[PDB]
Amino acid sequence: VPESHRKILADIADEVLEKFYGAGSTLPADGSLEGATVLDLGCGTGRDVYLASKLVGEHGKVIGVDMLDNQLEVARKYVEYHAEKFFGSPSRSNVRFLKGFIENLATAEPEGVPDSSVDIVISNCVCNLSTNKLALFKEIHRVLRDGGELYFSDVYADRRLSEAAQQDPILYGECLGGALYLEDFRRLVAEAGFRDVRLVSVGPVDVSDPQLRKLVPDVQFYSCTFRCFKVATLEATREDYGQSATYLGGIGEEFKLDRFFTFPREKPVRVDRNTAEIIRHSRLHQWFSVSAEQQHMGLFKANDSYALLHAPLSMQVEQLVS
Ligand SMILES: [Ca+2]
Repeated sequence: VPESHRKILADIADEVLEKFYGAGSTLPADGSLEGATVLDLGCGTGRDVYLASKLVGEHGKVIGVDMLDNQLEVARKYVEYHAEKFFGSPSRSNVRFLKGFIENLATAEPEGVPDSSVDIVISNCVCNLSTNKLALFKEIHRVLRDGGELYFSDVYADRRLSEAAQQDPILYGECLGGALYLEDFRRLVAEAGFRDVRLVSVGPVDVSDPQLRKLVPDVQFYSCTFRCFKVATLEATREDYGQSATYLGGIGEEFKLDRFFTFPREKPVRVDRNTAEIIRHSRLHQWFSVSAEQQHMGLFKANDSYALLHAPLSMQVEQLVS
């Protein structure tokens, strides 16, 4: 748990924490959250929604969605609690909890999530149980506004699982069975509209049980945090138009966009046009200066890991580990 969060977690109602299923949805840098609308897919008892509530402040909004009666009944009955503790009155809540399938957010209950309404969509380990991954990615792209982002963690594999592994119940329930090969992930998400997938962090996932392991003998699984911006001008490739971006301060000593780009306070960093556009069209614009497009110079090479920046996801994931 990030230090900045511990105090806020100490304030969240014990019953929310005690009954929360799963690991926490990781959040972008806290400062970047101010005033954002954030949606948590598979929100459970609301741990992450309530943490976001505080961080987005009273101008922001937070939405939780889940299909477990159950955990939502608990989420819903602590809204006032948390408005008082964060904003001084039972009546100033900026959260709501919706009941529904995450693959169809338009029909969730009491109200749907409309088109182009969310700045950040977060989730941890919801995809590999999903019934249609494409439909989930398309629904995310729908609810995001331009410049918004899916900032999420899930389990992926370094190769395509066999049919026998995809059918196994214990593998399925551990979010391994339904894991995509990273490259299949990248095509699928692009088919949904996300043309540029940025690696934030990766951890190994191990199958130690030798019976399970025999179904997936040499497969390497990873827990990957990716960020996928919805920005109309992104291309499939990472092109140099001569630009530089400069982090102006305000949300930390330095801003780490992904594993290739870190921006120190007031130091110009050369960027590809995709990165320049993400910065310009997302909420991040508020803390950056981005220089104007020159003439095209070819593929972007002005990064000390440029070869990896252009390589398949597999290769990026495997080296950030090694
Ligand atoms: Ca969750």
